[PDB]
Amino acid sequence: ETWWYNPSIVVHPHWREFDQVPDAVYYSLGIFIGICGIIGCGGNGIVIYLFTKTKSLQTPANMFIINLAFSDFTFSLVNGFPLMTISCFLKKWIFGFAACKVYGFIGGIFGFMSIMTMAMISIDRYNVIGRPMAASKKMSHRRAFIMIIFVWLWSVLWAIGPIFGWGAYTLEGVLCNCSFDYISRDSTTRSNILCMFILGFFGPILIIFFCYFNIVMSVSNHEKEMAAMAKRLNAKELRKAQAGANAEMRLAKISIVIVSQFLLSWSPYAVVALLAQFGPLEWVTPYAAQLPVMFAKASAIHNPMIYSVSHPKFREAISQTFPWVLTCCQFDDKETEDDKDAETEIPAGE
Ligand SMILES: *C/C=C(C)/C=C/C=C(C)/C=C/C1=C(C)CCCC1(C)C
Ligand SMILES: CCCCCCCCO[C@@H]1O[C@H](CO)[C@@H](O)[C@H](O)[C@H]1O
Repeated sequence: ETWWYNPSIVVHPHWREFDQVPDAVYYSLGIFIGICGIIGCGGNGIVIYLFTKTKSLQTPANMFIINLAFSDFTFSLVNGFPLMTISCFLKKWIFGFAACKVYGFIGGIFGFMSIMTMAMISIDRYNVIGRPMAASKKMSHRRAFIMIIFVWLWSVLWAIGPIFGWGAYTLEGVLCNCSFDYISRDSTTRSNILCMFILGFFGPILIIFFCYFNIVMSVSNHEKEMAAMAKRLNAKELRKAQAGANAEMRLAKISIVIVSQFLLSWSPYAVVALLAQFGPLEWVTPYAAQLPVMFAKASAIHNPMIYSVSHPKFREAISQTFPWVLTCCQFDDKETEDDKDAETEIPAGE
């Protein structure tokens, strides 16, 4: 009678008026997300393993990185295999409503968690690079720990709504994965959506911009400052300080790329969702929603690869532990030089 009926979840009428996408599409979708499961869990596992165990990567701020990897690891695990991948190969989410809720809720909770964690990372960047060298402040375990606690509370807060009726996680697109209902336009649903977008998304974004734009509108504040202290009878020991700023700067740059990655990955889907809740629902087709959600889902598998091609200490560790990964990205000692000088302290003028 129908090719979309789910005896465990009521499919919104909107996704029911369409025809059922070809088998090949379901199979590809399954294989696709499954491979995000592998790369995602694999790569984030590696960052969690190496960062918690390498001596070099032992500073408080790195906790954010670990927190981000835990976030992306779980996203990739829960959102790929087996909940979605298996659903695809059968062309039906066979894991019932509760699974669906857990799935959608986990997806939202860690998507909110990866940007907010990046926000905390953008803050650390601002304290070490965004403020004047004289006031430069490094991350402390105390601060860091409190910050991630905020991250977790925050993330759960803006994602748990649909768990209590203030919105809802249900099926979308080809009905083989779960998400938050962006179709239904009632007061309740719409407020939760507005909350998700503004508190969950725009929020950490402001923190990010305010921190990076603050690091940019300080490159010169630092440019001058570097000189004033430079000619300040500061011996060749000035090089040390310089290397440190380079080293930190590089990390700050990294931060921005992963943030860019996040935004480029989610914004599309975000947009398609808003059209469905505020614009021509007739646009949000099976593929209009599906394809942009896959692009979003894979977001949680990028940071680890970004780190492996631009994070020196991390790249060092990999060469020393799972060095096979660094094949096409060969390691070398020169990549760690700026970190060497930045810490090779000088004994009383030396
Ligand atoms: C298949 C994965 C799903 C359905 C993910 C659910 C994710 C959320 C509810 C994410 C919320 C958002 C962000 C983390 C940033 C971009 C904009 C939002 C509000 C859609
Ligand atoms: C890419 C995400 C950026 C996270 C920034 C990681 C912050 C680590 O920055 C680290 O600070 C240490 C000071 O205790 C320095 O010794 C390290 O060289 C520097 O890489």
